Amino acid sequence: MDDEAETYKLWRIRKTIMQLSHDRGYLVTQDELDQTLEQFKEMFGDKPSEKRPARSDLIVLVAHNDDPTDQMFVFFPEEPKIGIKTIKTYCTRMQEENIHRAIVVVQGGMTPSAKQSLVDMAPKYILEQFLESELLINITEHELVPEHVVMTVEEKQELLSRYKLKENMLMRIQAGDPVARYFGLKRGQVVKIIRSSETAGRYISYRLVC
DNA sequence: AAAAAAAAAAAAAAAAAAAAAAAAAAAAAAAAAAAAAAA
Repeated sequence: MDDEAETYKLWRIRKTIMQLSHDRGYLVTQDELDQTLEQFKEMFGDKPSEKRPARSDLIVLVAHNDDPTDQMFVFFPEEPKIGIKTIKTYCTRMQEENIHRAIVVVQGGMTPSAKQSLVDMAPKYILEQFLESELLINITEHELVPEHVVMTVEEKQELLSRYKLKENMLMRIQAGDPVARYFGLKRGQVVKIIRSSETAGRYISYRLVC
């Protein structure tokens, strides 16, 4: 019962990770998005107890459409509580592969010293983290979550020039928001929210990531 | 007839329920530094 449930939750977490990577604009093929449970069992195995697949076997390397040298690692550590040793191992892998972006799918949580390592390591390499329970649901597919589109600096500048706005006068969204963590939004970006309206059909609002 | 002690009148004085945020204390795992055993 452990092997089948573990394979099912690993397949669901991998599907959510690949949908998250496709929503961020990274190069993801259609068969990876439409990968079934039986396809996952054929490709990676179905017995997670005897390392089929291993937790280090499910590492996901993905690249961006516009800039092919901007890539993401997705790590799947097997330890439930993550120390500084595995974080340092992943960081050394990031220097020796020259990649600035990675997401660590932790199981239980992280030590606060490792969180401080993520904080002060941040403006050279971005090292995000995600719980396993948070990645069992694609948040953007919920009926209460409208469409979120990340904007470039040109669209933000055009918005502030058109509406005569300053950046502090806009609405705000926290950096710890599940949608902002899903899209990987850093501080200063502006997210465009397109929602359905019952009086005008649809409505576009703008929020500043703080 | 002048001086002193006790009694009474006049004047100042002090004596209810709910809910959220912040502070605190025991605990508890983690991580860096110091001492000991062995090759």
